[PDB]
Amino acid sequence: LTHPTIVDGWFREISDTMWPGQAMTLRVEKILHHEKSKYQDVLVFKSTDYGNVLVLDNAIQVTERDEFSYQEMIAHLALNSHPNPKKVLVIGGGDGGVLREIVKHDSVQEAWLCDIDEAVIRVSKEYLPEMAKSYSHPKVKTHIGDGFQFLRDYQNTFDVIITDSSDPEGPAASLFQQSYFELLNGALTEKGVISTQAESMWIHLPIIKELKKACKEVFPTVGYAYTTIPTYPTGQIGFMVCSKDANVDVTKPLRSISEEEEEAKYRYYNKKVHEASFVLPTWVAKELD
Amino acid sequence: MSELTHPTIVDGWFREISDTMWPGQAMTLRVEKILHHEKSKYQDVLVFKSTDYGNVLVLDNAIQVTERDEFSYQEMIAHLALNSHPNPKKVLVIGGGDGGVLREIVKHDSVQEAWLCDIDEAVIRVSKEYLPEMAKSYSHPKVKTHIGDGFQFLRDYQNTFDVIITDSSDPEGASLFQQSYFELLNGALTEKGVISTQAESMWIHLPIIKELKKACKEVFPTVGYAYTTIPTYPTGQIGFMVCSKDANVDVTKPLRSISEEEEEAKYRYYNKKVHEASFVLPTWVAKELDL
Repeated sequence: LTHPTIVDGWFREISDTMWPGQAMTLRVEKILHHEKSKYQDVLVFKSTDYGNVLVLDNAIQVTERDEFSYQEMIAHLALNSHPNPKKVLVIGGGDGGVLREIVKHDSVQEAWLCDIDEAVIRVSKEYLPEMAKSYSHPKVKTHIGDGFQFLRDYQNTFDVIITDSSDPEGPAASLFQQSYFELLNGALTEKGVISTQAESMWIHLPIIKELKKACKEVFPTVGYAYTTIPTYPTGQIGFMVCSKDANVDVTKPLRSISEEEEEAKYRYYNKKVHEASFVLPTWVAKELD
Repeated sequence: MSELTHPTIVDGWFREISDTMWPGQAMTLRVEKILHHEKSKYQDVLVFKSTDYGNVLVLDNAIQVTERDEFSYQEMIAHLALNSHPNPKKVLVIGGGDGGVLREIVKHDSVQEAWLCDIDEAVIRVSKEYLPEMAKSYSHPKVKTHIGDGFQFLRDYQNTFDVIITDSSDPEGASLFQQSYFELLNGALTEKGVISTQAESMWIHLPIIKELKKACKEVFPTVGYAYTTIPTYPTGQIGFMVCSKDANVDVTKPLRSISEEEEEAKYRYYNKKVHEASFVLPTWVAKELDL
């Protein structure tokens, strides 16, 4: 097989808008799958050093080697900021990774996925088995469809909502951030928590500042956290973590487990990392104050 | 060929490649113009203007600094060490040819002398021309430079330095970070002396970090591993060993600090909270480094 992103045995992800003037490249052992779904270009290749790689519309989504950092941080930052999460939703979690993290929490009764593209779920089951094993968990429920319409049908339903979806970055996304957070707010229960993929503070601090402002218009409790991902450009990405409960501090874990069971359950997240992930470099902290 | 050319730059992009040290991945930077290329007695020296990260210094095909993001490394390697000493007056940097670490060192009032020892005059000369916001430190009155190999320098200055920072063009790397290198540093330090050394990224070289930590613990009673994020380095980060000869200091929490207002005036990455956070490691790393 061939793919435009793969030349002379190396995958390259480039974006003049997302990451101006820098790229990430990964050595390709073999292309495993390429299809055009009803929604997007779907590429899977086996990399030589990071396991299988899922690429959607030419942007890396996960590699098997380092996916756990993102999945764990976006999920457990939010779940451990709710006193007793019973119904949880991930929007855009087709690869199964966030669902895998959700069902680690015993209190959870239902782990919902809302994703638009069945093709992503199908290829993740075949090529990302350590992520998509979550689909065999009894608590997992999958809705195929538009996330925005699901949220209207399920007002005051979810204790935690996780948006596992690239932060749109144009002037259109900028103006509609607040509208999207208000949509999430309506689907949350009274102390509901959200975590949303944001941006890397090294390259898009102005977008993060905008996201923080939009979040504060909707939620009384707003924080920005980040995690490191060696295959993502700049090497990290951030998350907005917000709660409808004015009384919670999302920057210190409301709930935690013993260090022994953290070591059995998590490879990146723990109660100390939870706090450290909101500790930002001086120039970022000052700009977001 | 009237235009400058370099094997690391293909079709207008610099590629950060090493089949040995980060196999199968390469960060790349778009090049505006190649500015300088020479071969010194010791290494290949390349400078280019990137389109989005300013000027870039590359040594033996490995990126060293870009003007846009160099402050993360320089601040963290310097201030993690300096703020772990109660009153550092004489400081040494080994291999800090770009001048960035010196620039951070001289921000501390207590420092009276900031020595640099580098083998390669070429790096200093090129840095003064192409990295002005780093090499401005060379004109600071506290700064003294010695051109030469750091072993003979350290052997000649025992019980002399309160802090020694090792900033080589690669984390060794010429991986002379055996226990004997740390013993040599131990002797050049004063009785509560502190070292910081470039280590490895925990995403790709955790077994080397564990070995480095064991070797440091053979020499120093107080040893910690911290990291910082660098958007143009492989994996986007690198770690540091921070050690003290004083068993009664905790390097993982800042012994000394300045007010938050002064921090915002002087530092762009480091601060007293980041100091503590930089030793908080992801679970798989922390578990392995406590083993």
